[PDB]
Amino acid sequence: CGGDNIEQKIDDIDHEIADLQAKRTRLVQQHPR
Amino acid sequence: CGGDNIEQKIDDIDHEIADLQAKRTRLVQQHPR
Repeated sequence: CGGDNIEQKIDDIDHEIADLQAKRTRLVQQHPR
Repeated sequence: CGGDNIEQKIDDIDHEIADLQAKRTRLVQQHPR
């Protein structure tokens, strides 16, 4: 009773998991040292 | 300037970047195939 209904919910997260990781890097570029 | 004022802001994100990644994996465990 769950083909990919879950795979869809995660795909959403995957978009959020990356958004954050991108915010950390950019901030690092501001202070690499 | 700032020293680590940025490093602190990111550390916060790092906690959020992981929170999401954890939600995706756990969900995967629910549907590995």
